[PDB]
Amino acid sequence: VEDWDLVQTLGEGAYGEVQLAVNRVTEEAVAVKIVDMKRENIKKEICINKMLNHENVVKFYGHRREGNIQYLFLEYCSGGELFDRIEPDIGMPEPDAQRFFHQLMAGVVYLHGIGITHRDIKPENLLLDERDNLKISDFGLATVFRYNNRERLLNKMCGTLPYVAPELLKRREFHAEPVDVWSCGIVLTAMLAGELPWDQPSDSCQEYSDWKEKKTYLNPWKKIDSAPLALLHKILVENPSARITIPDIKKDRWYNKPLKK
Ligand SMILES: Cc1n[nH]c(-c2nc3cc(C(C)C)ccc3[nH]2)c1C(=O)NC1CCN(C)CC1
Repeated sequence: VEDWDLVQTLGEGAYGEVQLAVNRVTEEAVAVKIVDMKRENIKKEICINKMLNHENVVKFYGHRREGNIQYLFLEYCSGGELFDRIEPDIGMPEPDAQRFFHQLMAGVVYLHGIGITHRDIKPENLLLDERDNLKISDFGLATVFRYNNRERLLNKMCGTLPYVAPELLKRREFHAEPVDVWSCGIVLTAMLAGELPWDQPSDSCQEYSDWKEKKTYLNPWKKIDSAPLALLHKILVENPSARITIPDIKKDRWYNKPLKK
């Protein structure tokens, strides 16, 4: 009634590889993430996962260790990665991007309300269930940034360069929440344009300098309608203190635009 055949490999998490596992008896499907502690940073992932319960967060069912092998038992999302819904050079229909973005923000508000920062928000880590509902996955790089109501600044560089905020390259210490916001902005750009705007947010990238100089007649920006673009102007702001926060994202005109049946 509860041993699982590992039916196929789904890919790799930040730590370990994920398999689709099917219950021989009940036919129930879960994802099993398999982490070779040999061939602590994983302990934290398990710890963080036990705090989480939200409809836009990949459910954690339990863990079992067998030798040097940690298994984490996670919600299977049969829709796969948001990454695979993004057409290269094209993006996806604006109403689809909006609903995904709304679902992203719900999950991120949730994390940040319990004091957790994800730190590697990108389409490969955003999963779709059978109803195309988005779930945030993979807490391998996640960390506590608020505890007993006191914030701590982050100092370690974590994340994926095209998605990372510029302060994380430029400051010894920085606030966790505007990092996650920025990376949500790069995801929205990807969804609406089917391309990433720069290799990293450095003045050393021409495309990044072009964005700061507001050359929005260039790609990817010219593919994006004026209303979402105006949101991206407020998310992709280099100084993290002047960057829009989630409460204000939720007030944004595109965010609230009716689009989708
Ligand atoms: C925890 C989880 N639940 N469901 C899926 C999943 N369901 C999936 C369903 C499919 C379908 C299209 C067969 C494909 C991948 C899927 N992943 C995963 C998972 O971690 N996938 C990782 C995410 C990172 N990637 C870098 C590698 C893969």
